[PDB]
Amino acid sequence: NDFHRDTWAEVDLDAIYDNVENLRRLLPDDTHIMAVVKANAYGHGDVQVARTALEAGASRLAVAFLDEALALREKGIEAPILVLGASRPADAALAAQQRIALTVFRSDWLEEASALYSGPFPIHFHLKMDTGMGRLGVKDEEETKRIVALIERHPHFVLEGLYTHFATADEVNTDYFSYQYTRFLHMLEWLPSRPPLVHCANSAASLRFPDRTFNMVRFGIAMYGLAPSPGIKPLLPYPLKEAFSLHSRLVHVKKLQPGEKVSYGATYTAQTEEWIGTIPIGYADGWLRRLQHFHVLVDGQKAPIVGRICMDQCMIRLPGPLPVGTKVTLIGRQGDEVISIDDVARHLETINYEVPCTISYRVPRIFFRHKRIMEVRNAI
Amino acid sequence: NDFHRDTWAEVDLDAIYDNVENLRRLLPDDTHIMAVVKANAYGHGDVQVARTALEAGASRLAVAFLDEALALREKGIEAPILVLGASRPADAALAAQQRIALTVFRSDWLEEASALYSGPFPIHFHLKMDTGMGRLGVKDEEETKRIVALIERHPHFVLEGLYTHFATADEVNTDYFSYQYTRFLHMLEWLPSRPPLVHCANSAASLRFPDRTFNMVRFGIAMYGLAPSPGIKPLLPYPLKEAFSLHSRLVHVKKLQPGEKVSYGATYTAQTEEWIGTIPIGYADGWLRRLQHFHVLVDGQKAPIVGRICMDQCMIRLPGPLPVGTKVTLIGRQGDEVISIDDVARHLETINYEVPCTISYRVPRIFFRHKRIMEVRNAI
Ligand SMILES: Cc1ncc(COP(=O)(O)O)c(/C=N/[C@H](C)P(=O)(O)O)c1O
Ligand SMILES: Cc1ncc(COP(=O)(O)O)c(/C=N/[C@H](C)P(=O)(O)O)c1O
Repeated sequence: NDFHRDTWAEVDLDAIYDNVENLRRLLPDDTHIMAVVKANAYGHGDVQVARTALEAGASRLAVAFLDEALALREKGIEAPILVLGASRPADAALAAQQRIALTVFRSDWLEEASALYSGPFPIHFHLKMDTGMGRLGVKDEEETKRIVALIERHPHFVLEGLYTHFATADEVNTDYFSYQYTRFLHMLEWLPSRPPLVHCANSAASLRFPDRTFNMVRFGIAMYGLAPSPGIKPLLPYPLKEAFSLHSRLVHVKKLQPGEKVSYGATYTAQTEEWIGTIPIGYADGWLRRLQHFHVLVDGQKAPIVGRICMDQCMIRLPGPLPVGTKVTLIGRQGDEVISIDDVARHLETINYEVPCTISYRVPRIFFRHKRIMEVRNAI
Repeated sequence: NDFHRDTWAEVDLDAIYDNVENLRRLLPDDTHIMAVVKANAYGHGDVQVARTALEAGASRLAVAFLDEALALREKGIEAPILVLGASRPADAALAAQQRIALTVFRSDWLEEASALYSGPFPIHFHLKMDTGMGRLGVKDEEETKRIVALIERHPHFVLEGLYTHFATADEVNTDYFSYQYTRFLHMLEWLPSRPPLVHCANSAASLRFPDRTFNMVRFGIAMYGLAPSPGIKPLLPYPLKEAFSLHSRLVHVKKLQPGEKVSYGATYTAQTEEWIGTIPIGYADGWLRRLQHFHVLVDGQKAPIVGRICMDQCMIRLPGPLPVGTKVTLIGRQGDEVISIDDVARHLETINYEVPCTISYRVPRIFFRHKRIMEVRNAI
């Protein structure tokens, strides 16, 4: 694959392999690892990360909705995939044919699907309980038993799993976590029998309480080398390796005289004779306007973004005359300086999760494996 | 195509047609309209908008970088295309061969392109001047003459046009605007002969001063039915039709009891007996976390987004117990109420330009033309 703009993101698959393999070591051998690669693998490349995670010890994959699961199938992934979110009852037949497990949390969904499907492929369901997150999931005993009954009666409906999700597993204080875990324990007792897969842990819960994961963990954010939250950074068992980095290059360099203005609204004014550089990355690339008071790295040094950020490009103050084509690092390391996703996240006033997901389709992903380029993925 | 999740964007091509046709009527017969279609047509869909704009009176298209132009060419667009940003000297042959015009602003670029390209296709260049935007462009007299000379000197290099871009055309205060306009008229005198295409106006300048735009207008934001700024709004010659809308559907509804918490960090607590709905859209779709206290439309009413916004889902407080499947409008009209892109931008503390651009590849675009569904574009 090829690209024609000097702006690209690099995904270190070696880092991903290490993050997942260290988990495989940490957890009891009888506990499976389900790698969650929804949202195009948190913006890292769905199939590339999936292949890698499976190599390091993961046995299943998780995605947000049906289209994401179907896309993985079309790209050659044959491992089991669980759809974590909602789906259309009418699509049960397509999920069954492609061997995609579904999440179920209401009986009227199953009523509707029983009438539209009748073999020959079995559909594997994972019953979702709401133990305190308030998103999706059952909350009553009568509804839980109704769902199980409706699944029990249809010869092609199978209950493969049962799970819940934590809302504060990344908080040092474990009060709410404890309530949720205990509630899950109580709700499990409402089932006539234990299905083969019982899961509840995300990255934070599995890294902190490996022994309280039952038989399968849904490993996300940490797989990409990002800490669930800064609070538990010191509580992590093994060092995480960040996999994402973003780069660009100077396409224009010029010296301004005192008084000249830069960018939209003419917000910035040079005061001395200064060198301004232009890089081909803007907010349509996910480098949002709120980042106008942040900085990038040029020739091992910090350089401030100057003026307002544009849709496809932005300006920065240079230390002096640098050659056109000089590499600029938005996220990553250059010399002794470094800009991590958490730094960007702080500035955007969000969590690290949102940063790589916002780096758009417009930006090419270059995959590294064994310290060498494996492939380039240019969405457009 | 088709999608398997109930979240989708709607693009009204009839609105886009009208926005362009009105300008076509407002402008002189000699003046061309170059529809700016970069960033996937501001998140609206590149081919669909490019095609509609051409039908409405536009004669040319403008893109941000080479990959965007090649993408249009591969989807059957055969109209002229100008790359507004930078490109590599080594890609000049690719651009020539695909009939793509390139922006030039440095003499060393040409010196390099000359050594690499010898023929046989002619490459049309548009000389960018920097009048006070500080982004891209030539600033001095002898740099301009050196570029012109290098072009004149090459048998396959053609200077088809030259242009500038205004930094404050949307500002009521026209003082910096007139400075740039004056600077441009002056820099035009460094050229021996006035090229066939001279352009300078974006949506703001073309709609405000349609006669002082020379023979080509670069039309962007206004084509999508969005005002360049809130201040310019009552100065525009005709009403703009908003073309982008965003919808989803309730995939879960539940009644929470007081004290119960919702979403990450359990930052929302139900105080009364509230019905809570879960919709399948989140920050990985461009519906950023910052929109947490924003109001969406459900059954003709404003309903607040309660608790933290997740990667693929978020929660809202319902007026009452509505059935699963109920349409929720994030951007658009629901009977009596309307949420415009300007409303979302206000909450995100940004400009309308950024909003549709951020709605990701994950969200399908449904196109309407002649009041009928025309096409469904699903990126994954
Ligand atoms: C049901 C489920 N299991 C596992 C994970 C993996 O969690 P993590 O990346 O912290 O290890 C997630 C992540 N989701 C995002 C965090 P969101 O809720 O925003 O869709 C999840 O929703
Ligand atoms: C050179 C050039 N000409 C024309 C336009 C059309 O402008 P408009 O949408 O106001 O009609 C733009 C838009 N670009 C965004 C405004 P950015 O500069 O942020 O990439 C442009 O960059």
